[PDB]
Amino acid sequence: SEYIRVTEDENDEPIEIPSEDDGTVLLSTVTAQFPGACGLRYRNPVSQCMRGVRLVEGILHAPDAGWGNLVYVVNYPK
Repeated sequence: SEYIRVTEDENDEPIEIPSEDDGTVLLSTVTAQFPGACGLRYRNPVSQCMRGVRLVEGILHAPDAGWGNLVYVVNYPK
């Protein structure tokens, strides 16, 4: 039951969005601040490549380590 930081552009200051009590994040929780959003990715700090977040059935799941304080960048389609 944390907040994760989410942004639509890595330079922009992110906003915190609430997780579920189980540590997941609903896609709907994201799309209420980022309408259109279809997913998330984040900059892996060890490789500096982008890394996708798992989404199954409208539910986002944390990286194995947890969400931490990383900045999650929203994906949009097309």
